[PDB]
Amino acid sequence: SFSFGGFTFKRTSGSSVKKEEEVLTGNLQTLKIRVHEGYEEFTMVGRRATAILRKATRRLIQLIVSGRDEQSIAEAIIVAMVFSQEDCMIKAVRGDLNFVNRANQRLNPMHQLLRHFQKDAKVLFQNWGIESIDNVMGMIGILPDMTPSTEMSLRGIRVSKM
Ligand SMILES: O=C(O)[C@H]1[C@H]2CC[C@H](CC2)[C@@H]1Nc1nc(-c2c[nH]c3ncc(F)cc23)ncc1F
Ligand SMILES: [Br-]
Ligand SMILES: [Br-]
Repeated sequence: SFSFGGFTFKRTSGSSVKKEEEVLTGNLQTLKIRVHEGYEEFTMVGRRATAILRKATRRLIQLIVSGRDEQSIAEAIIVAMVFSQEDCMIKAVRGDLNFVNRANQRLNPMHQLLRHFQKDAKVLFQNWGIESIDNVMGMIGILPDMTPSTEMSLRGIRVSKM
């Protein structure tokens, strides 16, 4: 078990190895991240949302989420998008150079990224991508404005209807 973003993560299948990599954020800062390489599935358990996250190397494959309300679901989706380590999430960082502003505090870069997007996820959601969805009974899309859609969704994301 490990906690991230206030969700308890448990790997339910697969495996990964860690490759240290320097990535360039949207505001041109460098982070040294432990990139997980391989196919994995995780459960995410929160107080107000639960999800199943299937991913590969720097790629969200599927996120199925259920939650108390749109804000709780969005909270789970932000964490999953950061945890994915996707390039479009890295490139969505904007604003003050506040990863650079911290030198000898030697903070965890994945925690820095999540804390950044917890301030304002609009650019993260607008740059993630949307796709057309199959009509799966009990499941619905969620758009970048966090409204439901039966026809389109944020890429790889589906909501299991309360
Ligand atoms: O510093 C780390 O590497 C920590 C922080 C940032 C993400 C996880 C939770 C906090 C990470 N811890 C763990 N990650 C992982 C892990 C497996 N696949 C992953 N893919 C992406 C990722 F991002 C983390 C992981 N497994 C065990 C862990 F214990
Ligand atoms: Br890291
Ligand atoms: Br469209």
